[PDB]
Amino acid sequence: KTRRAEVAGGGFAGLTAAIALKQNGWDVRLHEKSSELRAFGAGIYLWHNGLRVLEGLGALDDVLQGSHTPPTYETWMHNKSVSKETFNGLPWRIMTRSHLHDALVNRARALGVDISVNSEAVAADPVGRLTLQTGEVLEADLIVGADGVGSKVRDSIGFKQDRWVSKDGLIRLIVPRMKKELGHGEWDNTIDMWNFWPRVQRILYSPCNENELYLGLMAPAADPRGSSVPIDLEVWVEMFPFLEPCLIEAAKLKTARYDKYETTKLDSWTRGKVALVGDAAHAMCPALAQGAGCAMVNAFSLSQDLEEGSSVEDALVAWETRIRPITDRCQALSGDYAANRSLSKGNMFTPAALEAARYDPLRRVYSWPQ
Amino acid sequence: KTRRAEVAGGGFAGLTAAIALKQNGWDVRLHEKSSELRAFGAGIYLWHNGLRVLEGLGALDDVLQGSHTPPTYETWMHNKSVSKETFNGLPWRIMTRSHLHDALVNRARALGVDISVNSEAVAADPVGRLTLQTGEVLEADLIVGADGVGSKVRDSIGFKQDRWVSKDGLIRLIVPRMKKELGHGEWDNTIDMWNFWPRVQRILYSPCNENELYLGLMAPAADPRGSSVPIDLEVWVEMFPFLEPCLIEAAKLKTARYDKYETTKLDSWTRGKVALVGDAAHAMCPALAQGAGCAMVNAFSLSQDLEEGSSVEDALVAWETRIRPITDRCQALSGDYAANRSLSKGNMFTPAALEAARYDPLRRVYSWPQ
Amino acid sequence: KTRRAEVAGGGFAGLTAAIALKQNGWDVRLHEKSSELRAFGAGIYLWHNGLRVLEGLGALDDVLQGSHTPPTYETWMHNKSVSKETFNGLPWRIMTRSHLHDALVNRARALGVDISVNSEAVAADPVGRLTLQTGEVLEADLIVGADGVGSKVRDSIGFKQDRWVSKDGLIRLIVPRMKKELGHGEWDNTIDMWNFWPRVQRILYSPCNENELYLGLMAPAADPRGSSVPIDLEVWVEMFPFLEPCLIEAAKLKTARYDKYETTKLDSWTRGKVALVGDAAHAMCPALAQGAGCAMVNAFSLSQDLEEGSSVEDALVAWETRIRPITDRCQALSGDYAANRSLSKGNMFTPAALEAARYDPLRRVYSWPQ
Amino acid sequence: KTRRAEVAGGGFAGLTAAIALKQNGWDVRLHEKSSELRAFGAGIYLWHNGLRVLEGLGALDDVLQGSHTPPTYETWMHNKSVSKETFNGLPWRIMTRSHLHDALVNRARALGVDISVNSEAVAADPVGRLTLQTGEVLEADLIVGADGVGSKVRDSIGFKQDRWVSKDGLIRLIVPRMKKELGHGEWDNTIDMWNFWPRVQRILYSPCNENELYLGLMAPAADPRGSSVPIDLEVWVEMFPFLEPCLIEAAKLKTARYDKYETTKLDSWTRGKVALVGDAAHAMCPALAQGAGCAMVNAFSLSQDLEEGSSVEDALVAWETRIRPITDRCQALSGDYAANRSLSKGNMFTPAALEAARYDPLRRVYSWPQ
Ligand SMILES: Cc1cc2nc3c(=O)[nH]c(=O)nc-3n(C[C@H](O)[C@H](O)[C@H](O)COP(=O)(O)OP(=O)(O)OC[C@H]3O[C@@H](n4cnc5c(N)ncnc54)[C@H](O)[C@@H]3O)c2cc1C
Ligand SMILES: Cc1cc2nc3c(=O)[nH]c(=O)nc-3n(C[C@H](O)[C@H](O)[C@H](O)COP(=O)(O)OP(=O)(O)OC[C@H]3O[C@@H](n4cnc5c(N)ncnc54)[C@H](O)[C@@H]3O)c2cc1C
Ligand SMILES: Cc1cc2nc3c(=O)[nH]c(=O)nc-3n(C[C@H](O)[C@H](O)[C@H](O)COP(=O)(O)OP(=O)(O)OC[C@H]3O[C@@H](n4cnc5c(N)ncnc54)[C@H](O)[C@@H]3O)c2cc1C
Ligand SMILES: Cc1cc2nc3c(=O)[nH]c(=O)nc-3n(C[C@H](O)[C@H](O)[C@H](O)COP(=O)(O)OP(=O)(O)OC[C@H]3O[C@@H](n4cnc5c(N)ncnc54)[C@H](O)[C@@H]3O)c2cc1C
Repeated sequence: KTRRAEVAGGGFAGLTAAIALKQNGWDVRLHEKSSELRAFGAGIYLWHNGLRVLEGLGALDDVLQGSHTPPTYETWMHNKSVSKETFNGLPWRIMTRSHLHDALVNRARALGVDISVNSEAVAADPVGRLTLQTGEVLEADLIVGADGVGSKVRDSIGFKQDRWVSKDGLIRLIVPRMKKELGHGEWDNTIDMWNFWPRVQRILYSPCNENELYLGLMAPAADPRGSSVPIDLEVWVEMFPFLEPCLIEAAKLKTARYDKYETTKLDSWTRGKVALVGDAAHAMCPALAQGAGCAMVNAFSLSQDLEEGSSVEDALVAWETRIRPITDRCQALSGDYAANRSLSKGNMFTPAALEAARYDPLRRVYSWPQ
Repeated sequence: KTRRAEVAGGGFAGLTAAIALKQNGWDVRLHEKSSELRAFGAGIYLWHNGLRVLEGLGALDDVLQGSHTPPTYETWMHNKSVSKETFNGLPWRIMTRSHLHDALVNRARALGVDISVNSEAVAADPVGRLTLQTGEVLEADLIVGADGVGSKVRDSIGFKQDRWVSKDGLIRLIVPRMKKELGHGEWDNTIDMWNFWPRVQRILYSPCNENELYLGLMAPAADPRGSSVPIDLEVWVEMFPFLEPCLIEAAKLKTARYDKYETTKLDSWTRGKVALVGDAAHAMCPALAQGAGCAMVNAFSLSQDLEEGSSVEDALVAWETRIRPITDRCQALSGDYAANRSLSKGNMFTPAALEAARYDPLRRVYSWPQ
Repeated sequence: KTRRAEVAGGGFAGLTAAIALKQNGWDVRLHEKSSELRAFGAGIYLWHNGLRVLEGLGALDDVLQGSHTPPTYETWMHNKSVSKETFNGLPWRIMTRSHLHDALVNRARALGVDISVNSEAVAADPVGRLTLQTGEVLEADLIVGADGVGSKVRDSIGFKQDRWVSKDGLIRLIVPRMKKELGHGEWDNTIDMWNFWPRVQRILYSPCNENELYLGLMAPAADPRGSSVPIDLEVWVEMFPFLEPCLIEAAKLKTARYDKYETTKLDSWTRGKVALVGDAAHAMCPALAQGAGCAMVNAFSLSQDLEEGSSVEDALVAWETRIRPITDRCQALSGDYAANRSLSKGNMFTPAALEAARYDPLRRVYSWPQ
Repeated sequence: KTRRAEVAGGGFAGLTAAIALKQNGWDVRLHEKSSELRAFGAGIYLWHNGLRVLEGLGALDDVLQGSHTPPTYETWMHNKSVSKETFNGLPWRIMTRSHLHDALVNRARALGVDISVNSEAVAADPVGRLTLQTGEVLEADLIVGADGVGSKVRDSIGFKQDRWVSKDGLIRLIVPRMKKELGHGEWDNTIDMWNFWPRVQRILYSPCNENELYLGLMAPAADPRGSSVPIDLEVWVEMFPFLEPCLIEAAKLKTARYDKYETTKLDSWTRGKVALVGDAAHAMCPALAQGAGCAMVNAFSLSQDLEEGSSVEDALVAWETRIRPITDRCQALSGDYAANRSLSKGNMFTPAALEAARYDPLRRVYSWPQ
């Protein structure tokens, strides 16, 4: 009859998969383990590739309204501007995580995607059986493992993998823009503010709209003050005095967390009727701001390959073969950028760095040449 | 049988119409009066609306490759920077006219649009008859008058109209970028360089790619030196000394022309099976850089309305009703900006000014909110 | 016995003469027509030449304390910075008129210069007789006519002369610095802010110290709004919006005057025992800011020539021959700068323009080479 | 009869002493150990205090002609401008060492100071006997020990002292300005270019005139590349790429030396008829650029105290009591600035830092208030 998909995970990968499948006439249920649908991480960047996914999902309008494209992506080293990049017109956007989340959830609900909260996938069978923590066993023609770095859809089946959790991380927050209080400057810009002296402290400054500012405060875990939550106001104001008004607001946040970086890589993304998408398959370093971009492109591309009249099993194999190398290359380059601190030099959004961003999943070609 | 369209005019409107119709399965012939297909005017700006038309035409890739999006659209008054605008991420692009022309011609030929040069439409009959200067009479289900401000498709039928040719104009040229020679600055920007003192002289500085620069040199016709062709090098270097390397190259051009501004407005754009598109119907002041944008949106939109299963006559009426107000408003605002010299103030690409640019003809909604 | 000098006028020329003579052992009385000692004109610039006079007068310490040397002398045309000049280290200073006045008066009193207020010289006899408006006739070995452009010491004797009072002028005021309120900029600079468009309005911005700002607001007399006192706040804020906080304070001043420019030139500066100094002899255009500088150098130089053991009559002739050409050249060049609006171009403090400033009256050589 | 002075040392202290004494009618001979009169160290800064000494010596004109006052004293940290200081008009000047040397030598010769080269003082007797390495014993009313950090006039007598030679130092050179090749910037400025990351390397950039640039390249002795002579071009270009044209010229200099810092401090500067001046008495860290300034003020002040009608012995005691505290304070503060790297912060030419510079030795008061 009507093809049935069960999607595990209510993040950006899972919502993208669910919407894309529902648009193509699948009956879709999405399962979120948490008690409510929420997106963590404060803010997020999307690029052309991700914006094209949103267009394909019919969720672009709600995203662009109330989000921001900075006039330029600027990099500082020790308070000296070292580069300003605009990517030869390649579209990009900054927004709060909740803003993107809301657009996707609203679109899924409008389409009639069934959503279950407090519903955790704990086992998946490649023949198309999904077991929830409740003991309910669902039969489906497709099972999507969009359940994050700790994917149980993945681990119940067994996928050869390398995972890494870093010792280091960052504190991500949303604070008021305080634009007037920042005084003279280019405060609508993205500004990646690097320092190695007198200490290793960095802030990625990311306006989301006229009201909200996304800050990432990065210091090594071995730095007891820089890695402290709620933030140690003094050590941040000392090295970023021009952001004092915003940092004062940041210091009020008792919910602040020092989140560590984490990566996953698998030899394969499929097993029978099961496809792994997003961080379940390819969590990467955030240097190129493509973790969700690739997750969304991959989820959308999955729906495309399922429209070819092949068996689900064959479509899934074809899907990975077609789409995975863009992600493998992006993940590898992101990890290398992170390790070499490449972004600190500025002008590092090269044609190769922008490969993932340049991909248009709708037409399946690369656009916005560099 | 197969629906037949005859298109008069090989400009951007005519090529857009021809491609769009051919993609929808029309048999299409395009007639260009001139001995060869060529686009005059040196350079051109397109925005989101026009870029979306190109996407819809399958001609976007060839356009983006080898064209330019400046990091910002900057305005100067008396050499003082008064604004820098990036339109909240709204896509835009600068290119040579030949670059856009070539992309459209190549796409039309790839699709099998028949093209006749030295073929001038001199009379059109609303019942679907087109007479060429050769005396050949063609029967068609649709006749597109894309034959410019002096449209004979229009005037052979008789459309109530207001036309205006200004006394004033400008000299448009392509010269080498000479980027190194320009020294320190932001020479990838669009820079609209206004002056009223010591004389009324203005240059719109518009990089097209890494090799080619589009310059518009604007001075009143009453100024014998500023309006002179080939350019009077001294009076331009005097007020724009920072562009001397480029102006020296400009002064070599014996083909330079002082072209006067011209507008057309009609009470109606249709008569039976005849539709008027582009400058034939709505030539406007270039302040908002939307003359071709609107022409292309209108031509593309025409093809859309012809896919509704209506008679051609009814589709044409529906087309104008649907699409004309965007153009009427843009034309009116452009004319008002020109007359009031509004752009000289900077920060004048307001939400209202950007209305046409914001329109997405593919989805028929407004995007890129301001 | 002790040589007796009577000095007419309590301006900078008269006070300089009185101090310089008293230091050399003259008995000196100074006569000021006005009811009190006061200096009008809001603020004033001095340069190396004038500062050296102050040193020679023992009045330099009180002047430098509480006055200002800007980091640079900056010129704007239509809000674009066209030059920044620092004169190769040549000393200069800005102060309120009252500040300079007070230093000179205090020094004169410390030395025992007799000062009479409400004492107007109405006739001077070259044999050494001075008649006051009171009818008192004083005998002296030297009479100094330091009584301004309308000198009665001069006109009672009869000196061939050319005088000119311009139709145009300016409004000079002292207002609070409002430095914080001016926001980002270089607000300790001298900034000469020229415009010809949209109207002829100019402000010379001249900080005097951390508290007081000297403004000169210049517009043609034919401009009813720009030349209005108290100032027409709107027309000044319109063209100088960045000075709004200071202009708001300026608009409160009910004492503001539109003062017209005035020049004097004489074929000779001496007659018997009478010497004319300052505006009585050589009032000039203020372009080079040397009116008082030359007056002070000339007054000081007069005292020098009187130490040569010559008759007073011979010393006076020698004095004019020695010192007058520096003033003649400065006056001529200042007038030419004013008429040609030369300062509007920036970088016009050339070696020739700075000749007067470069003169050291103490050592009688030119210093601070350019 | 005529008072006789013998001066040991042909540096700035010795020449200043010799000129000042000769002007007051002393018979003066100066003894320089080296085979010729020469000044080492590439370039030098003087301030108001030193410029006033030059005025008092009649050597100011030859110094100002062909030397430079930068528009501002600028400080960079990691290529970010952190301060621009102009010292509220306090006069200052940069020149090559040879330029200052030549002015002083020419003045000494014009006055008839006797100069002996290859003449080394090896012993001084407080009763007024000077023994040269030749075995010649000279009798004098005054012996000036201006013979540098290794003063034998000092050490032959025995003065309790603390001396320190640092392990660290710098490479001082004169190179062509290469102003055009430096491109856009403020290349007439003094720019103190600090870095601690990626390595400790600093350049003090000091224009001397339109032709000559004084560079100080500072790196720790423990850095084998940064401290290398002739300069290791690559490691300097890497951290100061904007100076590449000048550094290329610097790398040609086979005479370049890595000179270590050195200080001296004594409990007393006098013994009978012997006075110690300059580095013989008070060599200091160069942070405040006052080593020669203080030497010159002290030498000039010595001549002043010898005009009081006291015995030479009493005049010398009075001299030290009067003048030494300015030097003690300057030396102490300079050393503290050096150790704390205070100048790296910018805005450190405070009123206290500028105390020595503010002293006017001619009038014996402090001028140019801050
Ligand atoms: C610091 C940082 C900055 C980043 N910045 C960007 C950026 O700017 N742009 C960008 O594109 N990407 C960015 N990323 C990466 C991006 O956050 C992720 O790649 C993306 O959120 C992955 O989404 P997902 O849906 O695969 O997984 P997740 O977001 O982890 O979502 C899975 C959802 O899984 C639910 N769940 C888990 N287990 C189960 C289960 N067993 N059953 C049912 N539900 C389950 C999880 O609770 C959750 O609701 C960044 C990442 C980090 C760490
Ligand atoms: C100075 C200036 C700057 C501009 N800048 C921009 C800009 O930046 N961006 C933008 O979008 N627009 C811009 N425009 C407007 C843009 O140039 C026009 O709106 C656009 O080129 C109109 O195209 P069209 O096809 O309608 O007409 P045309 O370009 O005039 O083309 C019609 C073609 O008609 C052929 N022809 C004429 N008569 C016949 C006939 N009887 N039979 C067959 N063929 C015929 C003409 O020869 C020609 O080949 C600008 C205009 C001006 C004047
Ligand atoms: C707009 C403007 C800006 C200027 N800016 C500068 C500047 O920046 N730097 C600079 O150096 N110069 C400047 N000047 C010029 C400077 O103001 C004059 O040259 C200077 O004040 C002349 O001084 P004085 O003593 O000769 O005459 P005055 O200042 O006119 O003084 C004479 C004194 O004469 C008293 N008096 C008059 N008649 C008699 C009498 N019969 N008997 C007794 N007393 C009498 C007058 O009342 C008064 O008290 C400027 C001038 C103008 C107009
Ligand atoms: C890196 C550096 C930068 C500096 N920058 C500045 C600056 O910008 N401004 C400033 O004011 N100061 C500066 N100084 C300090 C300044 O260089 C010295 O304080 C000054 O040159 C000391 O001069 P002097 O005459 O006392 O001694 P010296 O310059 O050492 O001269 C004494 C002369 O002594 C001769 N001599 C030695 N022994 C005998 C003898 N026994 N008999 C006869 N002759 C003898 C020496 O050969 C020489 O000719 C700087 C110093 C250093 C190290």
